Amino acid sequence: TLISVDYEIFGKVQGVFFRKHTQAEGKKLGLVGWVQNTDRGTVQGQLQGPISKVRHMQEWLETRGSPKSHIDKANFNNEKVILKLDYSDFQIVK
Repeated sequence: TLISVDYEIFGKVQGVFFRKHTQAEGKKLGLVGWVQNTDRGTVQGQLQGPISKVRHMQEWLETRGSPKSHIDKANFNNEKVILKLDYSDFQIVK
C-alpha cells in the first residue's frame, strides 16, 4: 500500500543542511516527494511510498534530522492512500 503524507518540522532546522539530508534519507528509504524551507523558519514537504518506508522517514524527521539540527516538533497531516506515485524523485525545492 502506497501512501502520501505531508510534514512540517519545527526547531533549529534551517542553516543546518536539513534539506540536503532529508533528500538523502528519503532516497535511501525508496521514497519520492519533496522538501522546502518555509518563510516561518520551518522545513515542509510531502513523502510518498510504501507505508513501511514512510514510517521510517517519519521517525527520522521527528528524531534525527541533519547532524546539526535540533527538532522541536514534527507535524504530519493529510495522510492518504494513493494508487501510484505523483513524483519520480525526491526534490529539494529552491
